[PDB]
Amino acid sequence: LSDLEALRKKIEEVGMPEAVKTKALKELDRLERMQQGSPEATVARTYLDWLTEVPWSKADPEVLDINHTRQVLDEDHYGLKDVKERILEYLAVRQLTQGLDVRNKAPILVLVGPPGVGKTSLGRSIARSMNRKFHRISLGGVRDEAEIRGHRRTYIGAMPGKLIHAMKQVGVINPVILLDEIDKMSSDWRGDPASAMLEVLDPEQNNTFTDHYLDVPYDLSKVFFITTANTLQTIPRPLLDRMEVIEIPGYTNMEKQAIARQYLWPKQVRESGMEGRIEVTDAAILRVISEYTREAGVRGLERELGKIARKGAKFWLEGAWEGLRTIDASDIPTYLGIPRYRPDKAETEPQVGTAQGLAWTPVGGTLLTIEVAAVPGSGKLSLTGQLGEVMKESAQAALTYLRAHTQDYGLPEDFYNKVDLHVHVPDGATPKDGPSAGITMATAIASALSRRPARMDIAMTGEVSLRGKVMPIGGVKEKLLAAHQAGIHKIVLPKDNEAQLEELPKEVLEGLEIKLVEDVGEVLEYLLLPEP
Amino acid sequence: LSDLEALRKKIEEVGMPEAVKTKALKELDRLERMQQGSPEATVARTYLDWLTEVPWSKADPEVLDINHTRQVLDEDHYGLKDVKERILEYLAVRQLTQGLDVRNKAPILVLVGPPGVGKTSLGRSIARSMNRKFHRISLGGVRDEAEIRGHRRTYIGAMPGKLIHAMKQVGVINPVILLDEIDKMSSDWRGDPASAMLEVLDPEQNNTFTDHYLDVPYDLSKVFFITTANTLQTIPRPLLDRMEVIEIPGYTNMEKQAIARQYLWPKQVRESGMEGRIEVTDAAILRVISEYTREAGVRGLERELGKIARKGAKFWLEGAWEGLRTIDASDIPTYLGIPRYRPDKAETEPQVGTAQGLAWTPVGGTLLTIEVAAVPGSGKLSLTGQLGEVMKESAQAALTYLRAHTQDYGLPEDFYNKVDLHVHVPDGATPKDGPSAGITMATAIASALSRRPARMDIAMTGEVSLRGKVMPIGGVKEKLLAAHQAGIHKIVLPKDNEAQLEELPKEVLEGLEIKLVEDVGEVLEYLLLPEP
Ligand SMILES: Nc1ncnc2c1ncn2[C@@H]1O[C@H](COP(=O)(O)OP(=O)(O)O)[C@@H](O)[C@H]1O
Repeated sequence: LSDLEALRKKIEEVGMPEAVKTKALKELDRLERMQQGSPEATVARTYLDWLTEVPWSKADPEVLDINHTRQVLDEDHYGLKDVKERILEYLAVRQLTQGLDVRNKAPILVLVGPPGVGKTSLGRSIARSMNRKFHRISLGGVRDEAEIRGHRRTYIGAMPGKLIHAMKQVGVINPVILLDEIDKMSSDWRGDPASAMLEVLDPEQNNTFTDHYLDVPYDLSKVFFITTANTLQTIPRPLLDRMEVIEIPGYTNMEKQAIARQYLWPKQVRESGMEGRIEVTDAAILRVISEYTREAGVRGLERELGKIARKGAKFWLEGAWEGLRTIDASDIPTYLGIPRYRPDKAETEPQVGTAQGLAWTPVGGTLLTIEVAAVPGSGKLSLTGQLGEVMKESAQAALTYLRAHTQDYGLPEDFYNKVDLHVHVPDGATPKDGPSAGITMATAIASALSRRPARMDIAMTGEVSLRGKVMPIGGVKEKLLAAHQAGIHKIVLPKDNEAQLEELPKEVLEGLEIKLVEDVGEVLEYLLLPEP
Repeated sequence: LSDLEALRKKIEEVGMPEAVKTKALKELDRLERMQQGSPEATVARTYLDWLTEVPWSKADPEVLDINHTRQVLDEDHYGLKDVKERILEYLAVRQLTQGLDVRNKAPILVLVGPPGVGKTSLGRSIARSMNRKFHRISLGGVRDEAEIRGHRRTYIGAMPGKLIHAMKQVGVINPVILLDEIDKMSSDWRGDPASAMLEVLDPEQNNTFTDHYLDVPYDLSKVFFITTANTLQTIPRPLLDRMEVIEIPGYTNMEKQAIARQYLWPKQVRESGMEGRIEVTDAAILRVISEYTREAGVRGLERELGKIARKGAKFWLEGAWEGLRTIDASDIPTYLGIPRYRPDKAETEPQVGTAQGLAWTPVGGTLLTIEVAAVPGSGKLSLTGQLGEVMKESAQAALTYLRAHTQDYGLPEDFYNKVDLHVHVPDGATPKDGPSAGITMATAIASALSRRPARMDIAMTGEVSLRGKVMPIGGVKEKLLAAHQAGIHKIVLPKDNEAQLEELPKEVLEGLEIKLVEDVGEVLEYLLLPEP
């Protein structure tokens, strides 16, 4: 058949390394036989063709100016203005490398947070600065060690791997390969998939990687590696090491507006066809964020502005009555549709014994509207919502703290023998480890016992102390972003976290009011309209 | 067939016993047809890889010296002088035996200690001592009995256990193999992999060690073993015999400075790419240690010093401003984050109703900030923290002591019928079982009932009696080190442990000022000094 001759002519001209030349000889030996009566060799032909187009002795060196590299990364989907410094930190590390040559010998980089952020655009900016050919292969669709490796040409089911797929359509021997959804691979075949992942991620062992489908070494040392994380608590332990975690949660109103004005909306109208006949203002984006998408990231905003751009394209195609289409938070029902959420979510007829608190999930922050039913009984505790045991410990701690004050809060003679508690949480299984809303449901119980109207729009995070203290907590930036996105402008935090606030985005501080407390007494006094 | 030729020679020059030569020749016939002719060809090739690439009859020169190893322990590490002596004991015992004498009933080392306290480093120092190759193999994350061994050698697609590949890595029969994290071995399969590790970790049976993948009982008699274990409680009893425990608790603050100055700081400086143009004062080292790390050892220190090196890569890369830049304690947050830990615990401003306990949690030493409350009720004790009932017993013992000693603490003569005690313990459970914090709870309850603040700068440990007589407690060194790593240098100890003040090195008693007590009266005299 002409296939053998074509493959021989494709192999015999490309300059190839000796071991890979011998592997090409092996594959050419396989394809000696018929390629039409047995399709088990056609996939070998596809693998060879992907291997033929692998670049060799041709690479794009990075720009040696770290300052110019930062200048190029300044267009990485706007980043966060506080996460880019660690990226360019690793880049500067890559400017005084070990042995004065291109090699990692260290954790490379990672993006942790909600999937809606611009994970791919930042890697594209990295490639643009470094001049290498960007490419990505998603590992979320890979659940077995058979799509980064293969299945040797001796039985049916030898589909090509994703590694050579990235190696195929690339012009540089050292590309940047992005691996999204790294926290969903389980054990299905050939043991733990993370073992091969850590074998690849090694800067010295990647060159010594022999797949299930390959029998010779393959050059991967200089190839830059990059991954993306969604939930840090699900990634396998052999993947938590040799990995510099860069916390990149969602964006504020101002960050999202800048992304839309610089990266999102022009690209969306690129995807929708024509340009110069639509316009999106800051007020429209703010209203959409505050009324249509409360999640974290811009992918939902990507879809929304894509819908708006497609609509405007249809309006222009059906008749150009206006030079450009503008949205000013008044004609948005035609552009997008009926609103789904409620602006100012705290404006839900504030009841007597309910409080609101932050609970930053890795997919997006939420407000915990925990209600406490202080029915007059003889002392009971009904804890619903599937809440963790630490949440119950925090609840009992709040109970005894409220016990510590008899008549200060206008409480009755007793409630341990007179009040039955039925505490409900919108989702008790809080992904945030430890007590995330202990002070919140403490305030809820106090309101249910004092029986006075409570303040809304103040979302909280932290825990209580039996003598009236609050301890500092980690991940305050993510919860502050959750409050900013969820229409919350007042946040109560412990004093001890304030020293950590000098490394936060200025837009978060501008958009939020922070009133610090040291004791549960203050946070209880400032959340009920009357002190008693 | 070139592959068949290569496999045939690989059989030839490698010297296996004729019992294995029989298997080699019995697998020779399985390669009488090409790869696609039968999948048995691929599994035969894989088995030949697992057999004739694993070394046979090859041994590195064993070193049999015993003060040279003292130098090596001093060359690489700053010096333990407690663990080092016991390693000398084991090595000397191995030296006087292990010739032609079948006396190998000796236990295999287990280096029980928190993560990053000098175990793998100690392992590689030991390996260099006898000129043996080191291959860490982390067993953490293994729950399958057949992950240690192989599987059926009847189909292609399966790999042997960790041992076969791990010793395939080395080219000699006798490398040091540091088994790791043996405590997290769970049984999520048929039986417990504890026996699958006992068959290899005992010299009398692993000399004929058998795995599923291989059909020959391999000889592991000559292979040194050494096992890391963050926990001793969860080590299986079948794997607890023939075990000698070499405790390695955490380091000390001045030892931390010394290890940073001697090896850690130069290590990370050459790691980043810097070669002697950065100066770091000891004050900056201590600031890093006591403000940015609370883990026992150097792992956190390794990360922080890597951060220092990378920010130095910043501030020397863009120009050689200075020949030797000096970092004091003032500019350490210019290179790092905000100080996330306090300098010293003396600034705690003693709180009314809390006591500072001591324990050795197998992830690293830590305080037990046990807190309690005094609500006016009818008299009832409530444990909170999901600890054992033994802590409730200790609390009741302390309550009885106060009842018998009410004249000494100003309480009303009858409080057992008026106060309800909520003993909130922060952690879920403590490893150092029993009333290992009995005097801590005595202090906490005494402070709560009397409303007298307790000094939150003195870390303590010791049991109590129902009449009140503190008792000896095991692991006094553990409690002292846990107190030291909390920035605490004043410790209350039971006077019956006065014998446990000389066996400890002077490398631990630097700033710790032990104030021994024999009765609860003295330990409550040290703390409940203020009376507002
Ligand atoms: N004397 C020492 N004390 C503490 N750490 C040391 C010492 N010497 C070297 N180290 C470093 O500590 C690191 C941690 O190793 P080790 O604690 O032995 O293993 P693990 O981190 O698994 O407990 C090693 O990489 C080593 O470079």
